[PDB]
Formats: sequence, structure tokens, C-alpha cells
Amino acid sequence: IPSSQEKIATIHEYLLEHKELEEAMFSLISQGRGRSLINMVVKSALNI
Amino acid sequence: IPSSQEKIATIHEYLLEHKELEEAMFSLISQGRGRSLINMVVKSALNI
Repeated sequence: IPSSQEKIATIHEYLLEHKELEEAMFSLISQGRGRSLINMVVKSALNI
Repeated sequence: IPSSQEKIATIHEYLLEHKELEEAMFSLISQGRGRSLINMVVKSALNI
């Protein structure tokens, strides 16, 4: 049921509460490693 | 130099362009696996 806006808002709140995650994601994205970030997080979530 | 607001806004734009990442992060966070998400992304970013 949750919409994309609700998912984004939930992640936004999580990033604010966990600055390490925000800083690590920005570092990976801004340094051109976002594709490795996508692949790694998707694989982890699919193996729940 | 980039501020927290700029980092968050950069991630927001990235999530919108890559729905898989948004969906995988929400799935991990909402199912109580956010700590594993933090640890995995931080380690990857530190090994750049």
C-alpha cells in the first residue's frame, strides 16, 4: 500500500536520524559509485 | 563544503531517478534492518 511519497518521506526521516548513512550515501553518489550502491542495497533487500 | 541540506537534496534526487534503490531502502528500513543498511553502506563508502 505505501506510496512513493511515503517511502521517500520515511527514508528522509531515517537519514536525518542517521547522519552516517546520509554522509556515506552522498560520498558514494557524488563520487560516481551510485551504481554499486544501488546493486548492493537491492541485493541485501532481496535476501531478507 | 556541502551542507547536510545539500547532501539530503542530492540523495532525494538520486532516489527519484532510481526507484529500485528507494524501494530497497524502504523495505530494509521498514522491516527493521536499517542498522544492517547503515553498516553496509558506511563500510562501502569508507573503502573508496
